[PDB]
Amino acid sequence: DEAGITGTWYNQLGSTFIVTAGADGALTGTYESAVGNAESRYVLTGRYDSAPATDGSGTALGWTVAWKNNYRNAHSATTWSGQYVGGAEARINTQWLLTSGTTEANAWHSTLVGHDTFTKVK
Amino acid sequence: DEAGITGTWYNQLGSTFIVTAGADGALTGTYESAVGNAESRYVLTGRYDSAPATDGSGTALGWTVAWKNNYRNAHSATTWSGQYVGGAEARINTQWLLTSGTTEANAWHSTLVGHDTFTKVK
Amino acid sequence: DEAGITGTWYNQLGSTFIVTAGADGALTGTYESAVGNAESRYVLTGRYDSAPATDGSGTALGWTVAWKNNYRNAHSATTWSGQYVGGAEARINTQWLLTSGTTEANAWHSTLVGHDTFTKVK
Amino acid sequence: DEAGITGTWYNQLGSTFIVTAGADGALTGTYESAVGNAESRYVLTGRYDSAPATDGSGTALGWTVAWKNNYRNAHSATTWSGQYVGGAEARINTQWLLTSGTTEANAWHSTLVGHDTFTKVK
Ligand SMILES: [Rh+]
Ligand SMILES: [Rh+]
Ligand SMILES: [Rh+]
Ligand SMILES: [Rh+]
Repeated sequence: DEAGITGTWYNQLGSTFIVTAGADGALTGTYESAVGNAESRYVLTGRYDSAPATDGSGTALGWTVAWKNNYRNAHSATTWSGQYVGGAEARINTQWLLTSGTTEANAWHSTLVGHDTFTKVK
Repeated sequence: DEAGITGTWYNQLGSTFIVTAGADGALTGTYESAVGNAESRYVLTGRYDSAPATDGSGTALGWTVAWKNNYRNAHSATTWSGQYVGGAEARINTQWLLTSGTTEANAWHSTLVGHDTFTKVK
Repeated sequence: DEAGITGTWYNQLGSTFIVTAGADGALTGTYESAVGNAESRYVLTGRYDSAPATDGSGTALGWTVAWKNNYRNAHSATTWSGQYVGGAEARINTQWLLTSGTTEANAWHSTLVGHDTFTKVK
Repeated sequence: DEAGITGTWYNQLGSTFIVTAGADGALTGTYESAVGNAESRYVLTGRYDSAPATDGSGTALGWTVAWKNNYRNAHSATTWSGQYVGGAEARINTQWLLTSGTTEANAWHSTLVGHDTFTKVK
């Protein structure tokens, strides 16, 4: 699914996910969030299953963004975990965990969870 | 926290997380799971905040493993999202999302969630 | 939002959520899942904020179903946590955690996570 | 596990979970959080598997607290999903989702996730 995954994706928030899928299972690229303490692109890296089943199942993958770049630092990191579904209207359906650096006393409050769906159009 | 993070970590399941933290915010290394459809090491990649706050807060980070290697393929990927806490007994406290590739009809059933704590000893 | 919440809702899977919102903040009713090890209705109980903000924010709520009834027992329980959004096309947007009873050795594998959106029509 | 579950539990934060397990699978009681926008007891309700497997597996359960009482309203609700494990040192191991009522524009930011372990002593 190297061809399928590689390219520019957009989620329901208007965020922009630009990713290259390597033959070796690597995901590399940049993320631009439309919301939160973020601006411009952030480096991302991740992994996908480069030899998925051939039974109609999606392709498992994930990636991470640490929310620091040359412009801003939000002292947090999000990971997206999901699968790529090919075909007519390709999608990457994910759930994500956003952890902010906290003191021990506030750690119970450290992690947001949500879900993003990415498509090739937006 | 480049020095702090880099090295060998172990979680409560006996899994082994071997990671190098780069000056540029990169996480690279290998993961060996003690449970599940897995054996030997898998490539991981991720990101950490390379300029965290100086107020006692932890350092945000995350990484991804796609569960394919030269031995096995589980058609799944886990992402860990959490923070590194330095000091006397350093810890990386995470929550994780494990997504398996599924058909659309089974997608509701695609994602496990849990939490792992990593320490420098085990 | 007692009036708004009370009634029959349906999610994207075709499941049926029948709920009564009490003046005291109680949620009571029945759930019928369209997927998984389930058939017919299961008792649910839960809670909602009976005095929400008046600033356009949604109404926080949650409920639990244990997957045992007179027909089947799946030895599991799901909790939905989310908010009710009123207006033209009312919605209850949730994320859920489905925990299966496991042995200690399999506990890492005990919990599924996902998201369901409920509307008054389907 | 009616006998096992019923009683007073405490988590790692010092919160107090007081619960009665009914023969019909009901959970009823009160929760007192040691952290966050909360004070004194809040009503809880939930469900547990009243006929669990007899193979060493834990007992699935869940409950909800809406964070409104006679003293405070935080416009939020937490659901705990997990399992009760009996024996020498009984535990209820959970993961939780805390949803705050938000505007649509802030909904991506609505839900915290974490994990609490409850024991009979603290
Ligand atoms: Rh969705
Ligand atoms: Rh923990
Ligand atoms: Rh959605
Ligand atoms: Rh734990």
